[PDB]
Amino acid sequence: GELTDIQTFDTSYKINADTGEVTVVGDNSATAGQYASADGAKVLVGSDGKL
Amino acid sequence: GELTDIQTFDTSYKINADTGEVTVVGDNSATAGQYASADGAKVLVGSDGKL
Repeated sequence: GELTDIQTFDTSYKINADTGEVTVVGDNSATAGQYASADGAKVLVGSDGKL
Repeated sequence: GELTDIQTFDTSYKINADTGEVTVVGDNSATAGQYASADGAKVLVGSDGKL
């Protein structure tokens, strides 16, 4: 019954197995950047949130 | 009028020109905490650029 080519996100369905977003951590500061299409947007951990 | 043979320690006159100070880069803090003997002195950059 498992859809091989169809996955479900935390919200709905999509054909992506994993988002796999990449976050780069600044060495000189505790700030962690966003290494993706957002391209450096600051990442923060929310209440009961992964990132 | 300077001497290369005999140097002076931060608080004393030591012949050993190099001390090999050991600092640890505090992960998630981005602060080079001291490691050698001060053990967490929280090194700051001096006015001449040295640690």
